Amino acid sequence: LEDVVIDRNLLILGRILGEGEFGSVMEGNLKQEDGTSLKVAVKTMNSSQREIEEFLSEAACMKDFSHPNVIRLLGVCIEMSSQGIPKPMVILPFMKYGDLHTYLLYSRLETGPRHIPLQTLLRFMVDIALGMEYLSNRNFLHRDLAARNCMLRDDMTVCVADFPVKWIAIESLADRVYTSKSDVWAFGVTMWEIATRGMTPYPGVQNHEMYDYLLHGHRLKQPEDCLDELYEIMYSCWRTDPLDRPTFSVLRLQLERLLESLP
Ligand SMILES: CCCCNc1ncc(C(=O)NC2CCN(CCCF)CC2)c(N[C@H]2CC[C@H](O)CC2)n1
Repeated sequence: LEDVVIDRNLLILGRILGEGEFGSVMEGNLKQEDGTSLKVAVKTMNSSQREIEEFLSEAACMKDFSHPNVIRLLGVCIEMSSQGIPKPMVILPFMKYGDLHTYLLYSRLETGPRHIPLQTLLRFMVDIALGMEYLSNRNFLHRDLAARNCMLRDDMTVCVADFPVKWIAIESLADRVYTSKSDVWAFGVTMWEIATRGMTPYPGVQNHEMYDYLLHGHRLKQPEDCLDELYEIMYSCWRTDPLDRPTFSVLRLQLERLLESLP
């Protein structure tokens, strides 16, 4: 696990981009092998070796993945400054359009991007499935899929990243069992988020009420002018039993099929 480490001296920090988990997300430049520097994103933190490990364990696993619709890892870095304290860093690639959730809301404004049509909205769904199909076929659970954690690439392509009660599958709220079908649930609500153009899920119902809300058979409503075929797709990701839920490998094609049927 030494191919992924990059010397700190090859990196400079910039402005704070957002606030992520137990750390800060800032901008910076990374000197590459070929001279050129690159705009990147860095996740900075300590709780003994218990927050260091859980932070550098996503990195050690996420690292050797390859997919266009899954965010890639450019390197991890270790600061060790001032008081005799090591602090770690995760070089992530820069996205000049932020995450999909925020970009969805901006579309609603004049200064924001244009009214996003269905094909573009449906396209984003195809991208997330592709990446979620990838991590599925190689036995990785995301455990936190949401348009908040789906950045937008400059080619208007979506990628999955940042490895929330309204997004937990019903069985995972109880049996503490997160599986690849618990992801299928989350991808269904993320499909709702996108169709609404940024609405907080389950309006009216509150976070604690959610378990009883699901155990009685209440799922998300069909949004305004969301197609029938599209809602029955995201509804199918929600069936009470995990094994009756379709998979990422099937969701993608039905989505890819639906997009073609439009002008
Ligand atoms: C954390 C996993 C991905 C990290 N890569 C990454 N790249 C880019 C950004 C980013 O903010 N780009 C902004 C700057 C460009 N836009 C302004 C245009 C006009 F100036 C707005 C968005 C980013 N912000 C994270 C920060 C943590 C948050 O929780 C998710 C998003 N993160």
